[PDB]
Amino acid sequence: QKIAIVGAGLGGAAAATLLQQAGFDVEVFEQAPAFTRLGAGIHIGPNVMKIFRRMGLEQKLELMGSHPDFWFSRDGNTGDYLSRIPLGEFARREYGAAYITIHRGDLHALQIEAIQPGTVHFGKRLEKIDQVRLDFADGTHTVADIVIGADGIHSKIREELLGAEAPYSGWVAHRALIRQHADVFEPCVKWWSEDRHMMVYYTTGKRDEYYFVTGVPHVDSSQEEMRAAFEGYHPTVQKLIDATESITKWPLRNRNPLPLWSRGRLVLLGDACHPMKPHMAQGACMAIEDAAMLTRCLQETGLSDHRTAFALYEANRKERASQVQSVSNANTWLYSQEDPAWVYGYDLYGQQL
Ligand SMILES: Cc1cc2nc3c(=O)[nH]c(=O)nc-3n(C[C@H](O)[C@H](O)[C@H](O)COP(=O)(O)OP(=O)(O)OC[C@H]3O[C@@H](n4cnc5c(N)ncnc54)[C@H](O)[C@@H]3O)c2cc1C
Repeated sequence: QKIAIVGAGLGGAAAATLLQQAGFDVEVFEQAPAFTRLGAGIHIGPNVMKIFRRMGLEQKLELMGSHPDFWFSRDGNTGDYLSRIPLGEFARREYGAAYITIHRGDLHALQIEAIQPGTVHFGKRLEKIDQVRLDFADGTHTVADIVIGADGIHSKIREELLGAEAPYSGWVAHRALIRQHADVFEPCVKWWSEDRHMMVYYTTGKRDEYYFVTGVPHVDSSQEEMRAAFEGYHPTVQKLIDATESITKWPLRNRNPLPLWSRGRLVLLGDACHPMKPHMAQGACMAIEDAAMLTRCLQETGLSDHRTAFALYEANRKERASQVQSVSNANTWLYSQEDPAWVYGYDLYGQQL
């Protein structure tokens, strides 16, 4: 009995690792010709560190990541503190694991290196879908008993199931890494204004590398673009823009379709399953939660009963996914002094299936 995973992103690589460690036969097929360490940071909450704990990766991630004492929300124009969300040791004791911000590329490499060698295949772009046959752009094919669609917002699995999907992006994310101003650079801060924001944090425990990602109404960017976009923001933000060397700009969708969890022998996770706006910045975390829950369900039913496994998987994920959807719709996440326990203290492995 064979599982094929389409996409070796954070969601698909986590599923591969968890499913192989559960003793299942798994191969992963990734379209990219090569592996790239994304030059970006990422947030990993305690709820997902407990999943990395099951993989055996939690201790390594703690050594690599920055452990902010607080998440600060600050008014972009005034620098007023809108929220001082306690993390650090409090997070460790209250939620049962660390909150970290980490180099996304190095996390991603570590995650793929946890997969069994010789089971991850690059340059395998899925072009078409008892059993499931997968046809790849390079002319080869493979077969499996179930297929996991972890192929992101442009999922081919989703497209094969539902058709073409209607076509637009009126906002972007600027991303930059910064490597004199350390006294005013807090380890995890979100600067807000009425229609845009900048999220800033360190990528490592060394704190020698400081990352920002924005969301702004709207390839290589430039400092002139950043300055106009953030005209009026606090001196700290201007110093960040001034300290950049290279800035890139990424398009964000104005809308997303409704969740698709499974159909027949095909099951979906992460952005392929429940794409949504990155307001909360928990999408990768939700992808890894999907992988962990899906693994728990296939562990209950075995692969011979994939229909029950897929039903249990949707049943045990749809409410939490829907909560994240509605909070991210409000676009209020940590804007005020709120209790984040429902996200960070969530106990994925204690949930009765
Ligand atoms: C600005 C922005 C900031 C964010 N910040 C955070 C954060 O701080 N913390 C967090 O948890 N989340 C964050 N997210 C969300 C997160 O990036 C995504 O939710 C996450 O990447 C989804 O993971 P995934 O595995 O489902 O899909 P992806 O990461 O998109 O991976 C999909 C993989 O499948 C491959 N693939 C695609 N199509 C095919 C095909 N036909 N055939 C074969 N392979 C294919 C792809 O090349 C890719 O490698 C952010 C998102 C945005 C836009």
